[PDB]
Amino acid sequence: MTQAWLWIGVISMALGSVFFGFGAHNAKNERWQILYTLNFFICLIAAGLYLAMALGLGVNVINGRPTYWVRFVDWFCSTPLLLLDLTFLGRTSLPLTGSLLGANAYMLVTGFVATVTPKPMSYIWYIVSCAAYLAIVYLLAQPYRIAAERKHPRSKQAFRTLVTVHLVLWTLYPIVWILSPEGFSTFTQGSETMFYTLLDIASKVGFGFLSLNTLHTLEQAT
Amino acid sequence: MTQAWLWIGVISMALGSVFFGFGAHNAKNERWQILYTLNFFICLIAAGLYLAMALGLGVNVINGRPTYWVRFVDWFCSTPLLLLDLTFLGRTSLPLTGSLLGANAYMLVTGFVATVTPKPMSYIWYIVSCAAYLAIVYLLAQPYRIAAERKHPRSKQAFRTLVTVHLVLWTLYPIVWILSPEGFSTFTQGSETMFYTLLDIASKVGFGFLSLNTLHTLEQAT
Amino acid sequence: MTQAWLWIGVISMALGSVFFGFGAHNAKNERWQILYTLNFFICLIAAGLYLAMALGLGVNVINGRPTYWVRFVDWFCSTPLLLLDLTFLGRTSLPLTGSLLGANAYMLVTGFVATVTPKPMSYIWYIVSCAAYLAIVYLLAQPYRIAAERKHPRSKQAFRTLVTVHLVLWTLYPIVWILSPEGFSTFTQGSETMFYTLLDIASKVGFGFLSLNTLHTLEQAT
Ligand SMILES: *C/C=C(C)/C=C/C=C(C)/C=C/C1=C(C)CCCC1(C)C
Ligand SMILES: *C/C=C(C)/C=C/C=C(C)/C=C/C1=C(C)CCCC1(C)C
Ligand SMILES: *C/C=C(C)/C=C/C=C(C)/C=C/C1=C(C)CCCC1(C)C
Ligand SMILES: CCCCCCCCO[C@@H]1O[C@H](CO)[C@@H](O)[C@H](O)[C@H]1O
Ligand SMILES: CCCCCCCCO[C@@H]1O[C@H](CO)[C@@H](O)[C@H](O)[C@H]1O
Ligand SMILES: CCCCCCCCO[C@@H]1O[C@H](CO)[C@@H](O)[C@H](O)[C@H]1O
Repeated sequence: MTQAWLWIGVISMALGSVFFGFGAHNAKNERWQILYTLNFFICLIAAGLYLAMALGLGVNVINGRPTYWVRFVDWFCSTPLLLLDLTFLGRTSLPLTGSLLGANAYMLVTGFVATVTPKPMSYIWYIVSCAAYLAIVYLLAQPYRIAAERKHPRSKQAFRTLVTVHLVLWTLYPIVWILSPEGFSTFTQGSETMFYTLLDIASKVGFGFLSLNTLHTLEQAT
Repeated sequence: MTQAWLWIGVISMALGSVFFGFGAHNAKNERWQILYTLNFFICLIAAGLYLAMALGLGVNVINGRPTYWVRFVDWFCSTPLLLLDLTFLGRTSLPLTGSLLGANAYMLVTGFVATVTPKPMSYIWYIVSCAAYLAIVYLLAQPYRIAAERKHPRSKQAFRTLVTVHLVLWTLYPIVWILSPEGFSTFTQGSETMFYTLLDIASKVGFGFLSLNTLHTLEQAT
Repeated sequence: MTQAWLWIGVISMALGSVFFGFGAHNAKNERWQILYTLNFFICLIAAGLYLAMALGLGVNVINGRPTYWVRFVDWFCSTPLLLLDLTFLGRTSLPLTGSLLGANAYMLVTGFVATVTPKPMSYIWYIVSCAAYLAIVYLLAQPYRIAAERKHPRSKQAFRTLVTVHLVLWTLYPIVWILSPEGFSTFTQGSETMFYTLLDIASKVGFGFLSLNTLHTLEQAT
């Protein structure tokens, strides 16, 4: 169960890395090159991480439960790249882009603290990390989306789709966590491993696909 | 004593974060947005750090003394943001800005090594970190200030005030350290906790105030 | 043996830091300032690292062998600066520069995992890190060199020399590793310490010299 989905994550993220790799090598202009290059490293960072977890690295029993703490070094490096996708397609302001990366790092560090601390101390840091996530939710739903649509007037549904898909996918991460043994213990590690694996595929490979087709939409409108 | 000042640091840095938060949301132009956004994350990074120390996280007895090593992850992330304040208002050269951030990181890493090593080994790394600090002192007192005044001819006292306040506040940090149990043991942890707390408020909330009024001075001169 | 070469590395990297330090202070224009500043921090990062290893810090027996794991925090911070040298002289595209730094960090993290893991698990992460290095080899031998020569038409041998010297020097690092106790145990720690020390001098002090004379060549061609 756990080992199966770890290897599935390796192969899918590897397969993803090859796809974005060749797109970067055969890139149209520089904007396509940047977009293929970002998504490539998002998947390669994920592919090596799942390689480490599949080989039993980065997992240690904490509070009496096998915990893959190394997932947080994946996300700390890959999730800012995923947000750069949004700000790159959107041509976002420097202070608003910095706020998204800063808020993301805050959410992940405090999430790590919640992950490695026992109950009920972890519940405090869970609320701190969710509050940081709800801040990103506002930043993407209001100032980021509004600024991006004004800069891309005849392609507004694209940025509405971008924000929504990112929001619905990322919202499941704190739901899996609080339902995992980290919270109410509704399911065990095997189900937790499959959830994160398929989420990661959706939010990296899947969202990588959505960003490429978004650049196409913004460019076919010119 | 120690717990009181830890919570005071939480509340003040939280109160600071709200102030810079609303200024960023209601920002004048982009330069005010960047300045409010920087100082917001400086305080939010500090607010979560004091939240962790107040909850007993990030403190471990080393060399026979309770040591808040996690203070160094605060400073490593927040102090470069404080220096960006100076370089942003100053419109500093890229190589001089990089030198300030590079020298700052050097000072903090070697300071961490001095913090977590026993005497007299720590004294070596203290001298290494102070030497890096004296390098920043030169960079801010001579090339940074000179370049900034030339770019802002009718607002030279502002940059003189900026450099001086930053220098006098940051100079107290190595003084508290060497007087703390890390050095001559002139005072205990409770006094050490109050010093760093009020220093952090001065150098983050206080210096955040000074940077906003500096941008106002530079802009009212146009 | 080990202690002698550690102190030699301290003094040489210190002597290097002074040379690039004064060149930065007396810099011609900003491009010379950036180049002197980069190489200065490359050597200063190396000088403090060798200071820590010479003082016995950052070395711990793993898998039954004294391992200087702290070498990897040197390289993780200094090697991207060395690659910036190449991209700065070359005026490289943003996506190609990001790919070089991303691939470099990948190689070093997975190399660290190979360093701190036992055999034969380490052999997997060695192959993963070498594959990342061979990717950088392609990036520097084909797209980086081609793009740089087009931007500098009458100075093509300079970029051929830059890429070659970087490639031949960096290729020896995985050779020393696999021949060290980390691999076939062909030599002991003393010889391993001398190799890395003289490699670091070549790839930081030596390559710093080559980059300055390269900027001179590119500029005397104008
Ligand atoms: C590719 C990996 C991705 C997109 C990871 C995203 C992770 C999150 C959105 C984390 C969410 C969490 C919270 C907001 C609550 C605390 C627990 C976390 C860290 C799972
Ligand atoms: C908001 C936090 C700030 C502004 C922290 C500043 C910290 C320093 C200036 C550190 C100074 C130190 C030395 C220069 C000597 C070694 C001990 C240190 C790290 C306290
Ligand atoms: C100044 C330090 C430098 C230039 C270090 C360079 C290090 C490498 C090129 C590392 C190479 C390695 C491999 C590619 C295989 C795995 C073992 C390593 C990390 C030594
Ligand atoms: C993860 C390491 C990078 C952190 C700093 C990112 C700086 C981003 O900078 C911003 O990027 C946007 C597109 O990404 C552009 O639209 C903005 O003009 C630019 O200012
Ligand atoms: C902490 C992560 C950021 C590190 C890299 C900072 C790069 C700064 O870059 C510099 O910024 C200055 C203002 O800040 C500008 O005046 C300069 O033109 C710009 O080159
Ligand atoms: C190690 C911290 C910095 C990582 C981000 C580096 C961003 C580099 O950015 C690139 O730099 C090149 C020269 O270096 C320039 O030729 C490119 O125009 C520029 O886009």
